[PDB]
Amino acid sequence: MKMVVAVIRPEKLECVKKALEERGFVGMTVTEVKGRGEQVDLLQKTKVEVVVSDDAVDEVVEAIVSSARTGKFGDGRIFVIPVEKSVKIRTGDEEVA
Amino acid sequence: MKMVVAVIRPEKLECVKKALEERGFVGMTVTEVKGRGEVDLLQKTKVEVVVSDDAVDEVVEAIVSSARTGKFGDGRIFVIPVEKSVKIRTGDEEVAAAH
Amino acid sequence: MKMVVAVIRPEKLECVKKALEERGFVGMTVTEVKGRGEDLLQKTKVEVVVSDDAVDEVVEAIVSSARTGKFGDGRIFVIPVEKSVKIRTGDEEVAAA
Ligand SMILES: Nc1ncnc2c1ncn2[C@@H]1O[C@H](COP(=O)(O)OP(=O)(O)OP(=O)(O)O)[C@@H](O)[C@H]1O
Ligand SMILES: Nc1ncnc2c1ncn2[C@@H]1O[C@H](COP(=O)(O)OP(=O)(O)OP(=O)(O)O)[C@@H](O)[C@H]1O
Ligand SMILES: Nc1ncnc2c1ncn2[C@@H]1O[C@H](COP(=O)(O)OP(=O)(O)OP(=O)(O)O)[C@@H](O)[C@H]1O
Repeated sequence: MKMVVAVIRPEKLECVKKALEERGFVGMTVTEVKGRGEQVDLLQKTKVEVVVSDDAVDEVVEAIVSSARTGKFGDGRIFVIPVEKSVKIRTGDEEVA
Repeated sequence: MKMVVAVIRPEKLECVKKALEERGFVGMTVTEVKGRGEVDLLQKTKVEVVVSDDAVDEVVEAIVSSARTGKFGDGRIFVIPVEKSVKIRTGDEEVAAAH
Repeated sequence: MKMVVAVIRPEKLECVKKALEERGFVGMTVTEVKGRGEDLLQKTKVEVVVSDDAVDEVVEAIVSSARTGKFGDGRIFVIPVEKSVKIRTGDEEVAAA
């Protein structure tokens, strides 16, 4: 399992949500953040976290890249982090790699 | 070490906080988030606790029991590896086994 | 690649920002959080994704600029990052082998 962490322009949230939903990726956690790159320096950004299985990573990344890009500086970054265990609170069932 | 990341109902924060504290897990970082899985995005609470490998199951069980309602939307817990843990005050760094 | 996650006192943000910028680490994501250690108080989360060899330099920069010597100075967590993608170009940064 992997956690796909994307930091995008706030106005692109709806595009990213739809591009994900269309491909069958309905689960997500969204956080309001601030940041800067090689560009008051800290500007408003949006963080989208999606936990998926290993094989779905490239599809999720391609969905975010296509829906979040503008071609201008400040489009954002996607970070892929390993997830060793995923637990459903309701049932107590644990998904392990 | 591992980072236990739990996304819970905002009203369950006090239960989770109290449950973790009882078991000796006092250190935690809390973030106000939004999410979906099944208005669109709904208000949720993210609780992050960095613990040693052997304490993971106990931390997960503490969160599961205190955050549960039996209804859909109870939340998820994600376990992430932590390679280095640094205490700012002393500069002391905690590193995982082997090498 | 690694993600350096620092949880600091909110008043130390400008120090940390400057200390990282001086060393060439301009890219960062900041989140307003709450927490406790050894009663949930306002804290600042700073995330910086860097290459493996730059980790120690980044950690030392944060430690020196964020410390006060008093309890509540915070923690730095180092998390592995398998892939880093630039949304604008679609270019992927991975560790060779
Ligand atoms: N190394 C990094 N670590 C953590 N967050 C980062 C990093 N680099 C960028 N970010 C985050 O992604 C957001 C967008 O950064 P972005 O790199 O796209 O800006 P940039 O200066 O215009 O460069 P470019 O589009 O050419 O890569 C930042 O505001 C910040 O929140
Ligand atoms: N795959 C995922 N990646 C990231 N965050 C997720 C994912 N799945 C769920 N979440 C987060 O967890 C919260 C709860 O998700 P969900 O709607 O599936 O309810 P649940 O309690 O996890 O599961 P269930 O519907 O089976 O009871 C969401 O609002 C979202 O913040
Ligand atoms: N184990 C942990 N897991 C997650 N976040 C933590 C953890 N420990 C501390 N934090 C975060 O770092 C912040 C600062 O904690 P800190 O450790 O500096 O306080 P303290 O424990 O009272 O003092 P000290 O570490 O010097 O004994 C907390 O408010 C919380 O947001």
